[PDB]
Amino acid sequence: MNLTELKNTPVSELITLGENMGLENLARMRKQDIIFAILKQHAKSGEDIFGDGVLEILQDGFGFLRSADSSYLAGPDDIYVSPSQIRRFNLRTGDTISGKIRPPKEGERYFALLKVNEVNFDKPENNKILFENLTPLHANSRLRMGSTEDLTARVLDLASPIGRGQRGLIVAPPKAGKTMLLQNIAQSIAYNHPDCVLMVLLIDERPEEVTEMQRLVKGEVVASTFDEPASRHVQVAEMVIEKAKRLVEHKKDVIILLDSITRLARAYNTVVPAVLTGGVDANALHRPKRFFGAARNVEEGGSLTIIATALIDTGSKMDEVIYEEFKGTGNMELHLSRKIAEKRVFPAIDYNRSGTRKEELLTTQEELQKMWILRKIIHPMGEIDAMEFLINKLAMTKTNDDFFEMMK
Amino acid sequence: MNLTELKNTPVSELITLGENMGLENLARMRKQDIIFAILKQHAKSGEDIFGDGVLEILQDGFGFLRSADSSYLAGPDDIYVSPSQIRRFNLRTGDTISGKIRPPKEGERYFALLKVNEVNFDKPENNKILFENLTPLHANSRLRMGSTEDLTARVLDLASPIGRGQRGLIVAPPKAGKTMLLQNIAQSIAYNHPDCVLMVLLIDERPEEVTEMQRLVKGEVVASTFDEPASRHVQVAEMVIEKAKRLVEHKKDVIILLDSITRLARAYNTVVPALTGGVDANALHRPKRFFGAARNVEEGGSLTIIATALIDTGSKMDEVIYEEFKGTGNMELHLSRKIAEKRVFPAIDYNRSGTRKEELLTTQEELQKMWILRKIIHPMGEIDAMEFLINKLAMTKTNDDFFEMMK
Repeated sequence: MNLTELKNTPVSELITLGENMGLENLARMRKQDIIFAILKQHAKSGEDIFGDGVLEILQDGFGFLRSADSSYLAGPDDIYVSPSQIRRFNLRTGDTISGKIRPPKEGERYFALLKVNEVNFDKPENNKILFENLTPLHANSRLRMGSTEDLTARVLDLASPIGRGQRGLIVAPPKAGKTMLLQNIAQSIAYNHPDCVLMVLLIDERPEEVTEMQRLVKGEVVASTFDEPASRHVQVAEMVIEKAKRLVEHKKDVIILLDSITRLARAYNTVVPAVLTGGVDANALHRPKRFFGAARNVEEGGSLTIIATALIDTGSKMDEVIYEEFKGTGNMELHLSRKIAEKRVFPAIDYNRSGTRKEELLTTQEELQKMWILRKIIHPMGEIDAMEFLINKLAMTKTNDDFFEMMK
Repeated sequence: MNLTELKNTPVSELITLGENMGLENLARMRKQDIIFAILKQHAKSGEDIFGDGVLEILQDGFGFLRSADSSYLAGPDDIYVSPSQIRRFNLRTGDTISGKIRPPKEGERYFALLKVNEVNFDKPENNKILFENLTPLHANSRLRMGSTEDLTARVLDLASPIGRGQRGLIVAPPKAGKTMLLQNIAQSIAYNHPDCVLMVLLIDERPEEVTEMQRLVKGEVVASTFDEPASRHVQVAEMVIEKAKRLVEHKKDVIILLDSITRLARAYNTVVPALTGGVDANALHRPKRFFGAARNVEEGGSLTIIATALIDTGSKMDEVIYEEFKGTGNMELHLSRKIAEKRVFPAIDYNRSGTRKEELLTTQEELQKMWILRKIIHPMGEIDAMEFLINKLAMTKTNDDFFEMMK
């Protein structure tokens, strides 16, 4: 029928749909093979089968539209794209392609891209590269964040203002509420900034954790699991980052929530051809540094913002090295405290250690001053005292109300 | 059309430019690829293709004139330079070369240097190497630094004078406005010292930070970013210093502002054939070489370098690196997080800054005047001392302060 919509339907529903086309039980096949079976069998109707996907040009010259719902895991129901088709449109990997598709003829292995309708959500023949846009100081247009969840959005909004195009780093030790923190931001963004394109990208995740994130986030959730090869971790991050740059080349504001730059860097360490610094090849740290390095606010419009957690206190040398190597790359950083989290104060933020560069570019003169006053007062305070002090006081109400009335 | 004018034009403009020449749309290719296309299609006529670049001579004997607007990153529209050209003119890497360029003959990859017009800004057949020029202190001939921004420059000017030839170290903890300082310093060099060649070298930087600087400096701003490799950090750096020597080699005053000598040092540490805290003794050699180059050249010209040394990064190596540079310098500016945390902006902790042979950079009148100031702040603590200096400077400018304030 319509490719994307099929892959978005529960397996069971697909099997019944499959049986009901006289296709003998294939309940024991992978969702994907089923989808393929259902396409090939529903090739009694020219002009119907639509297809969409993100393009990965393989070096032979041809590519594949791959789908975001399998976290771009190459599969039988990917859609071949011809080298000519790539040259006629100036296609480039990362490109989001829609159109019509056609069953393989005698001798092929894949449905093929028959007609290009949309490229990047724009006219297939209508755009200059990420690599050449002037990178202003990620900070003109803020992204602000009566419940308790809002407590995080709110503590966060005082410690570490994020702006369209920030390169943020959440430094988190284990069991320090980093996921909730991430989800809180994903929620904050969906609800406050629908205009921004949201992608959450999960690197070496526990499978169940994926389905959870997958269910809360309004936006693209691509993940790979500790199940899968480093290659596969690398595949996922590469495809995402590229789609990302295409969207930006169109003046869109994309946002990537990267869970675990550090795990990504672990991947590149084992996929990159072998100078050691504590386990990690220096040469490896390149591609990651690239990935984060892309975050930027574009002068001609659009924004690529990236927030990535960096794991710490895991008692692994390499995790520690990777952190040190990113120290300074970012322009917003938010520290989580094991201490605060051992004690159960939840937004677990180290206000004294977090903050962003060029805040003045992301706040009003009124806001900063107010922030600066709050800061004067939290400096001497201890990690834990500092969070509690800020919550009990935020507990009064909202954010402006907080201060305006606190001044008595 | 004109290579370098071609390099200094905005992509969109180059796009509309190439499209006119009936070039089928290129927006999707790299600034340098677009430039090459535009150059290729401009294959007719023949005497209207001029090139310039800094020369990099690879060991195989040949070289490329590489472009400063790319921070000398090997790319397509690099110009090929032949051994025979290298040898007929006794060219050396660093050498800034101008002339006509010809497209690639079929089988070739690059436009080629057709005719050498100018070398290092001089007649191609017109200099003793930097490495054998007498190296005075440079205490001689000073580089001095109405509105509130001069407060920085004027504090700098009393705390730690800089001379044509200084080998200054700026010691900077994080968030102590070490960048503003640099930008201040550069602005002060452009307005006051237009005659001196200004080179701003950014080592391991954030892209956005690069484009800021590139937009304030009046001079050459060469930068590698953190997405590039150690090799590239090293490259940019080594290409910069050489271009500086060849220019001192012609009696010019050159000032390099080096943001993080310490990053440069990280670069060398990974790139160098393989410890004291993660850092191999052997690596620092070149960094020191680079820093070591600063000098007032007796036979004319001078190479001055001011570099930041990052500190309090909680990184062992950053720490050992600063260690290894102590005493290599002849001016230092210390920045203090304290003064910073309290929103004072100059940062400089007076009592720990200073330059050597001040007497050579300062008339006897002024020297004494500074000694008194010094006697007075000495007991004061950091914060105090800056705040004291900023109120008392805020009343006026340079000389016109001391006079009256004394009675």
